Order: sequence, then C-alpha cells, then structure tokens
Amino acid sequence: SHKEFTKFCYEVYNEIKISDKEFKEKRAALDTLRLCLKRISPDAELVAFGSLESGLALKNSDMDLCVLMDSRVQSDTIALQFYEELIAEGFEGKFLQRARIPIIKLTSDTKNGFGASFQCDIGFNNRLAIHNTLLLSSYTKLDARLKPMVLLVKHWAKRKQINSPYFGTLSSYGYVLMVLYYLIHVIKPPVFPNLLLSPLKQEKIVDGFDVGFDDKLEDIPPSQNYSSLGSLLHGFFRFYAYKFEPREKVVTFRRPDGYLTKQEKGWTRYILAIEDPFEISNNVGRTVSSSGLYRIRGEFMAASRLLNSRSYPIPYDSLFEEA
Ligand SMILES: Nc1ncnc2c1ncn2[C@@H]1O[C@H](COP(=O)(O)OP(=O)(O)OP(=O)(O)O)[C@@H](O)[C@H]1O
Ligand SMILES: [Mg+2]
Repeated sequence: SHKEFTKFCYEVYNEIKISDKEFKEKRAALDTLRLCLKRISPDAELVAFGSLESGLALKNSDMDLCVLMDSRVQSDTIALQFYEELIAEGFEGKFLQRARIPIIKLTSDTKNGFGASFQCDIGFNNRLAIHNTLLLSSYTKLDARLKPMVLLVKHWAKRKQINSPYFGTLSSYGYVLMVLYYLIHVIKPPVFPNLLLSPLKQEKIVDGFDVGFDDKLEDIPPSQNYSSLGSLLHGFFRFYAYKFEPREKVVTFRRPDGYLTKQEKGWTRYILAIEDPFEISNNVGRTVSSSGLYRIRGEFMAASRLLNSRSYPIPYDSLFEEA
C-alpha cells in the first residue's frame, strides 16, 4: 500500500512548508536590501539562491543572497560599503572574510520590521551557488513529487539530529542530492532523467566548472514512474539503509549508471562521499564524521523498519520525533 503514509506525508508537508505570508515577507526583505545596494553600487545586482529560490523552503527559513558585479572591480571594497549601509539602515550582523571570499551575515532587523531573528547570508560572485540552485529548481518544476519529498526529508533529518554540518553530520543540500541521486539513478523506472548527461546539454564554463545542463524543461517526457510520495520515501530510506555503500561508493551525477567508486575519484574527510554536480572537486559529505555516519545510517534503517512494521497501526508520527 503506502496509502496511509502518503496521506500522512501530505499532512505534515502542509504544516512544514513555508507559507505564502513568510514568502512574501522574505521577498519584501529582498526589495529592501536591493535599495541599499543601489545606494552603493548602481551596477551590482542582488540575487537569491538556495531553498527560497528553488521552492524547497521550510518554515523559519534563512535567506541566501549573492551580489553579482564586474569581476575586475574588487569585491572586498564594495562588500564593506554594503555592510556599512546595511548597519546604517538598521541591520545587525557581521562582516567577514574566509580567505579571499567576503561574507555578510545578517542576524537581526531593528527598523524595517523583518524580525528580531532575521537571518541572511550575503556572498559576492558566488556564481556556482546560483547554478546549483537552477538545477534543483529545474527538477522541482519537472515533478510535483520532488518538493514535498525534500521538505519531508529535511524535516526528518533536523528532527533526528542528523542535519548538523558543524557537529559531524550532513547539510540540507547534501540531503537534497541524496534525494535526487535516488530519484535519478536508483529508482526504476527513474523518476527523473539526469539533466547533466542529456544529449541536448550545452556546455557553460563558470569559474572553471561546467554548469551546463538541459534546461528546456517542456521538451522532457514526464516520469514513467507512478509511485506515491510514500512509496518513494520508503524506497529512499530503504536504499540508504541497506543498499548504498558509503565506504566504497560516491553519490554522483557524472555517471550514466550512477556508478562511481571513491577510488576512481581519489577520495580515500571522505567518510560519506557526495560529489557536487557542478563543483565536482567539492565533496558535500565532507562534514560527515565517523560517528555522524553511524547515526545517519541508524536513522535510515529505523525509518525503513517503521515504514515496514507489521505492528498495526504504524506510528508514522515517530518518523518526525525529536532525537
Ligand atoms: N555543503 C555544501 N557544499 C557546497 N555548497 C553548499 C553546501 N551547502 C550549501 N551550499 C550552497 O549554498 C546554498 C544554500 O545552502 P543551505 O545548506 O542553506 O541549503 P538551502 O537551499 O538554503 O536550504 P536550507 O536553507 O533549508 O538549508 C545551496 O544552494 C548550495 O549551492
Ligand atoms: Mg540556507
């Protein structure tokens, strides 16, 4: 079956998804921050990426922003200018620089009324993030099942304490890639084609990486997989519990059969290996510690055992229970 679980998944889905109210306020916040960027640099543009842009936003979602500008004009200079205007226009935060990369983190708003805990990361010419977002965006437009499946997984990972990059587990982005990897290269029939391996894929080099994928979405045949949201979620939890091999294998979008060893890629941290689609040198699972992996796997198994329990009624609610 999975009929009751599907029903339940849709019920939690509507409680966790960003409302139209929060969405509209986040979009007003952006209008504001753009006015501040105009007063500093007329030519620079401010773009959003991440969950809000792709449509994979939970409630209480942080904003991920990037400033695009002429690469020849140096980004440490106008970053600071932007920071000072944000401060002056009533924003609180930090101005930072890891290596050569400048970052502003806005932590609060004291005047324009976007919250006492308004959280917002601003980068400068982080072009790859935009592209990563385009990819996730396109997939979301391709199948109506993706979006609810992702937010459920994110909610799950957050609830199970397995969604902390700084504490030895995996980022949200990392979980989205695992979802996509499952939907493309594991489930049969596949729910999604691999857009990066499309015959129609035009090459586009950005910052040294090929960010090309097939974006003419309308021309793509709909999925010949007809599984319910529940079925898919069960398949997902089953695959990473029992089938997938973290020690030998890499989650990839560069192989037509999704088959990649850690060794081919030279990834002997690499406890969990997820190859970023475009920034292929970047391992998204790099934050996953040894004990982090144990917990991540333990949760994948428990989730499978639950969904497969014979003790009726199945306490589906325990799929989302704190720690
Ligand atoms: N571990 C990572 N490695 C490389 N790039 C990342 C990583 N995590 C995030 N990013 C980039 O930053 C963006 C946002 O990161 P984040 O993990 O906040 O996900 P998100 O899409 O904002 O959703 P949420 O905010 O709910 O986690 C992504 O679009 C991605 O391009
Ligand atoms: Mg974010």
